[PDB]
Amino acid sequence: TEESSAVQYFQFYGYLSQQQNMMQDYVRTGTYQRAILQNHTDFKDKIVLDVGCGSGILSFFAAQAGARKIYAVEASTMAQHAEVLVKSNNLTDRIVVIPGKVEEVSLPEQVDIIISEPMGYMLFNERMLESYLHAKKYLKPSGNMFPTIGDVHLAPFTDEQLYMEQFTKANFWYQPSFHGVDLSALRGAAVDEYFRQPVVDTFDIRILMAKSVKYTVNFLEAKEGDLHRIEIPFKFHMLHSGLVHGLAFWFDVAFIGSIMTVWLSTAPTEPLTHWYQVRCLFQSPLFAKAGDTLSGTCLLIANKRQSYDISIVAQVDQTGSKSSNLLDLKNPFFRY
Amino acid sequence: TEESSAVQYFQFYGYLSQQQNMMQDYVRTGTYQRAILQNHTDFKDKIVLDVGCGSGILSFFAAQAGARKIYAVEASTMAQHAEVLVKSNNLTDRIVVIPGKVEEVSLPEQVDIIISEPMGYMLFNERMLESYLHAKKYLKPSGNMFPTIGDVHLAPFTDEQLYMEQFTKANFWYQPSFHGVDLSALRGAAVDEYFRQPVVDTFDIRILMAKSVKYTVNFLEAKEGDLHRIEIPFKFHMLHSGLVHGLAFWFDVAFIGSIMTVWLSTAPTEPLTHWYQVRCLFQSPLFAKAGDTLSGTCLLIANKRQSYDISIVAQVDQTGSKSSNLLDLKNPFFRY
Amino acid sequence: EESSAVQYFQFYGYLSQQQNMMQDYVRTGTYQRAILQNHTDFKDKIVLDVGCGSGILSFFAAQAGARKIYAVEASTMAQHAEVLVKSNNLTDRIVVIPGKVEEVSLPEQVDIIISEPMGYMLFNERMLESYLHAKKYLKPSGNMFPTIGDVHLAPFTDEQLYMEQFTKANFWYQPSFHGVDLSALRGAAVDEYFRQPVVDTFDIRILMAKSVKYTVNFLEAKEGDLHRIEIPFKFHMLHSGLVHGLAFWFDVAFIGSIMTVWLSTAPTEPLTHWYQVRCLFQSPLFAKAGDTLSGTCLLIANKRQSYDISIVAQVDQTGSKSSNLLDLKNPFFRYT
Amino acid sequence: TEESSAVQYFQFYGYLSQQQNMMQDYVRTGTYQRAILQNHTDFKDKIVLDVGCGSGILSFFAAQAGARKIYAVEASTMAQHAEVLVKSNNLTDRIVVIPGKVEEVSLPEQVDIIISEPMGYMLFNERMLESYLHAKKYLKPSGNMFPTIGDVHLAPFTDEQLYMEQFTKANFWYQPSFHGVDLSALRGAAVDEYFRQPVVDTFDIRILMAKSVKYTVNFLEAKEGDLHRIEIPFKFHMLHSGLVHGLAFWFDVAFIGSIMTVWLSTAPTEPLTHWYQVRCLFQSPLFAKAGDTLSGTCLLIANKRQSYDISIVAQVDQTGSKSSNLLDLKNPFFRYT
Ligand SMILES: Nc1ncnc2c1ncn2[C@@H]1O[C@H](CSCCNCc2cccc(Br)c2)[C@@H](O)[C@H]1O
Ligand SMILES: Nc1ncnc2c1ncn2[C@@H]1O[C@H](CSCCNCc2cccc(Br)c2)[C@@H](O)[C@H]1O
Ligand SMILES: Nc1ncnc2c1ncn2[C@@H]1O[C@H](CSCCNCc2cccc(Br)c2)[C@@H](O)[C@H]1O
Ligand SMILES: Nc1ncnc2c1ncn2[C@@H]1O[C@H](CSCCNCc2cccc(Br)c2)[C@@H](O)[C@H]1O
Repeated sequence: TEESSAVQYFQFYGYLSQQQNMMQDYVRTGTYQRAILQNHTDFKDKIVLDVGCGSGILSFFAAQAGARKIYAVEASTMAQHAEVLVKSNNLTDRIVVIPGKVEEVSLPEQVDIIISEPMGYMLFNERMLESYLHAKKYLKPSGNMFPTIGDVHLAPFTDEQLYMEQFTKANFWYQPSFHGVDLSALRGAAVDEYFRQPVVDTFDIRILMAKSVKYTVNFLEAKEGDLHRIEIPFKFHMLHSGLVHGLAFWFDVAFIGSIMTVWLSTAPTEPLTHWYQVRCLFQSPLFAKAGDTLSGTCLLIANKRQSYDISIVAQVDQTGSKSSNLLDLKNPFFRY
Repeated sequence: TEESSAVQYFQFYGYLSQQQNMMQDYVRTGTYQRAILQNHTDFKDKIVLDVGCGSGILSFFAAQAGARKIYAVEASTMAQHAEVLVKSNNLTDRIVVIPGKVEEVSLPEQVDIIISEPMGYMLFNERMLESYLHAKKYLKPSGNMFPTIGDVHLAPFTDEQLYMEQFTKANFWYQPSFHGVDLSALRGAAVDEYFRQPVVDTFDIRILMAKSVKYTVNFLEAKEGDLHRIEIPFKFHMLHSGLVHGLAFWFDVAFIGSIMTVWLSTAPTEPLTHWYQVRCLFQSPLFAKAGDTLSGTCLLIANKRQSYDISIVAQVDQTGSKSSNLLDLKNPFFRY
Repeated sequence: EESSAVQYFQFYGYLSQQQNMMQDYVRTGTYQRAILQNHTDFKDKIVLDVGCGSGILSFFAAQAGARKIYAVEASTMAQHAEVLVKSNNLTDRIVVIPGKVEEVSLPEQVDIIISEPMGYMLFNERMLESYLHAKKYLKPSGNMFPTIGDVHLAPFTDEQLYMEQFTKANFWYQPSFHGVDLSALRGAAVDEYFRQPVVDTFDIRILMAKSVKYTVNFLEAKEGDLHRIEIPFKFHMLHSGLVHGLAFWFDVAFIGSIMTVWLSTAPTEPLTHWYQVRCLFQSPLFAKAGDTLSGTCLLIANKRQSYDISIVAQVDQTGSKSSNLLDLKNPFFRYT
Repeated sequence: TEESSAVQYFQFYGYLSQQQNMMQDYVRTGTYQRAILQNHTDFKDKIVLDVGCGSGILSFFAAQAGARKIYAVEASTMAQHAEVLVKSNNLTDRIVVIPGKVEEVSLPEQVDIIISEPMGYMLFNERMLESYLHAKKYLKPSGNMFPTIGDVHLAPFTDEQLYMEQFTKANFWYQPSFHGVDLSALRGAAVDEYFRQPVVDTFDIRILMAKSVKYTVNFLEAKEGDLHRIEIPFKFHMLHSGLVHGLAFWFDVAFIGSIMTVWLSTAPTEPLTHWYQVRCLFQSPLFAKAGDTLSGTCLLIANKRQSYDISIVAQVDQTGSKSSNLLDLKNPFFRYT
């Protein structure tokens, strides 16, 4: 099941329209260019590896900041288009497009710095951070990585409207006489399938019932295998009383340069990006009072479809009110 | 039990506050006075039986119309108060209060006309109509009854907000860990109990999806036993497409006098009364298209709680989509 | 009495009532805290749950480690309780016994009795008597949860609440209501309104003196002690003004081996569905700050599972007195 | 690429949400129920094969019409759910759910009638009509197919905004300094990529410039291989003057029973369905006068991705002006907005 979804993934990224959609996100493109250009000393006369370069934009940023040689690896057919852009911008002596997967190609040389845009939904979808970490085999002993660190933020939320939307969709299968047919036997199954879907969109920050818990991956130290099973303990101190309908996820990445640390944030308090935010709904919400603690674990298991199985166990400590939920990030509901 | 329900019923009607609340309904009181006074020749020098007179207001209307003798039968303690008002209004020679049930008291004389206010929610609640029909044992052959007829109007409606309200209430019992306790096994029962509740309130007529079907009871012709089982067939021609969440009920009564026929209407196209309107919800709504026929039966079976067990079977004939519902008219949801 | 008892148990047969009581977080949360934080009183013990309803308290006792819990319920709700015991897989530890605690058979004396027997003013519905009756199954070292109950009384000033009674009763003070002179009933209407205890909450500023506390020790009290409750009071007025009546609230204490947990319905505490109760004087009494208001509140158990309330109060320094009779079975729910 | 394509396809159809989305389409479900119930004589005490039954709704309709035995074949995981419903509606004696592809499973008995919903975009997308026709090896000689026939309708359209959209979108690349990068060299490629996408949406019928040309497939007569290469000649009698930007496509299917013929239509003159309509743009527009003829061919080549490559050649006969396009139906642009 891994090979087929990998084929579909790279076919999806072979399209210029996807490159345009991602490049038109000005937060992404502008933050990356700021991180690279304001840290020009991390690129001046340096060797760069651009992992999953796509159309090559990050490599062009590296060249703008003064890089001597940039190896831009790309496994999709977009590599060819990148080469076209390298020629038409007269950067053939500085940007070397290397077609293929970063786990299989040969570089002639170790690099001073690795740059990439490997973030997916919840920072981890598409599992490309594993390729980003794998590329560290080419990194000189004290080399740098752009982005350097990644923070996933989790926070309980209340949203009755979203819960009722999904619950009603599931309740379609509560009908006992749909065109004279009893569907009710499948209702449970339907509910399960509907609540396994993470909800990808934005929201007002006032739905957040507690301060976010932060889980940090240091890309300078993380190993690829570390991303196969990600265990995130959490303990929220509730600031508002009400129903917890689930957990909201967003992420920031930090480019820790020798001049400046530049943050790319997809937080709901920041301008919207094409990453949006992700929300895992409980099949049944948990009541809590302000001052209570909501504690548990979010376990992300990498699956062979370049996504994650999400398991959220969360309990209100004061009453012992527990919730266990399973989700699949490969079937997200693009609500917006 | 029947005895205990009757005890509670008459204790409820012993309170002056209930008399005030019913009498402050200007549609009820004003329409009754209009029907009696504009048909004064049906009362001039006549013999009147007031069934369940309460404080006696209808007996006073009959006296204003010139009734020679009015027997005002009341089983609650309110009978005493009626006598006070008879004495303080100097009508001791024309209004005779008779305490007790009309089924058990003895009147000295056959009456020219019976007047009563026997209508409950859906016109049938409290089963007082039976007592009303029973009073015909005292009616002269040329006698009349005010009200003379009663029309029950049914009409399919769409109200997603009401359905969502009741469903959300029932969803409390879907919790797997309410204070660590699994309630979900009762959810079905919960849903049933919530959708057995008739919803007593008013609504905009724009929620009605077909012209009303009318079921008429002729109080002059009807016998008491007829009200033990009431079958109301219906075949609506759907005027709008969408979800039928249930059936709405209201009623009219006609005082068919000699001079004039006067109508008392509780329809949603009419000024609101304390009867409001009554809606019966379906646990699963029925999708219908304009031009379809929604056919079925409403069955009222008299129970020992001075009320009716209601069965409503409806189906969209084009698709065979069917809905069977039970409603306990002894547990209404007053939505205001 | 039977006609009221059957209606009482029919009322308590509905899942909506159980849900409304369970959703009161003060009630359910305080019971769970008291049982769990006194787990040494429950670990491996025999427990009797008097009037278990849906069984929630029995589940709390099982969570604390009870070896066997007998949960007795007289309404049809007992059936649902059984469903919850099977679905939570506690049949070997929780035995649901349908019927009244005075009539069912327990196979074993219990280590501790738990119950939620509190009504309005702590005594309404008379279930405390059943609670005390259950002591026939208590071992000589047995404990009661709740262990004690304090009823608090305090004089209040509310000119507008007093005004409302006459504004409502003055409906009857009309010489031509549709041509009928209603005035002769005005006095009765007034009396009827003043005989209603007023169930709602209020600002603690309306209290004119520190409360007087009357305590029932459930470990020592006998059933017949609750048939006639005499509460003398001598308030030392902290403010000058008119006293329109007495305000009532209550607390109960669970006195466990580890700690004592209080459940309070005081107006200084968060609102519960018990609210607070206010009994007006027919005529207010003027008191200066520093005067003493002395008198007696006599609660007499009646045949409708409630109490007749006789209140006699006087300002000692002036001799002004007021005497008032109320029926707690017909309270006026004023909260909106 | 059949392996990845088909595993993705069946995983897509394993979801109850997709089944519900198809069932809630009242045109689809209602028309199928009408065609089966109003032709009860074709099902009463009959043997029925349901091809790709999904949750089994069509098998339940056939049961409503009195079918003696119904084999419901489903290749996705939805078969499990189908089985559940068969048990929960007390029809295990009459409906047998067979999990697996209709080309690979073994039906013990020859059937009197085959029912299915194999239609995709342009009636041919997802290539399930091939499985529907392959199922005829289980059909009795006098048997029937529900649906019986299928008409694909082509019609020239004018949509200036739609045509200009492609160049507006591709012109993102026609920038000499996008964050300091000259993207211009890719603009042309972008254009090509946009023009290879059939546009799935609806439109007002007034953009249609001529009566549709209809290509009929008769499922009772057609062979599976007939759908590997579909050549649709067209000559349109232009009813309006203007610039033709491409061809619009929709389809109907007809259930031809003993009692009645029932039509399920996805035409733009009919209420919208989840099939919408499909529009393929020419590379360059062609001016045509009303009374001119627009002639050419739409050649559908079945490809390995359970879809079709669409080759379209058109010319205004009275002027000789011509245009063409080659589109990939596996990657349509969902424009419904
Ligand atoms: N092993 C590999 N070797 C070489 N290249 C590889 C490898 N894996 C992947 N790639 C290439 O990197 C690129 C994907 S990462 C972009 C991640 N942002 C997604 C995104 C989601 C939501 C909003 C926004 Br806004 C952006 C593609 O070009 C892909 O083909
Ligand atoms: N067998 C009997 N013999 C003698 N009297 C009897 C007997 N049964 C009953 N009554 C008396 O008739 C009266 C009840 S009918 C009023 C029905 N409208 C209700 C109502 C509902 C919603 C809105 C509005 Br506005 C009014 C009471 O006084 C009652 O004590
Ligand atoms: N002799 C008996 N034997 C067995 N069970 C019995 C017996 N008497 C009663 N019960 C059961 O106990 C339960 C009633 S107590 C709830 C008292 N809170 C009321 C209340 C009022 C205001 C606010 C809030 Br908040 C709660 C019912 O389930 C009832 O059926
Ligand atoms: N060889 C096979 N053997 C057995 N079953 C098979 C086989 N191939 C597929 N199937 C099953 O047939 C079903 C097809 S979906 C109905 C096709 N309309 C789509 C559609 C598109 C736009 C709008 C709307 Br409205 C509906 C799926 O369940 C699929 O799993």
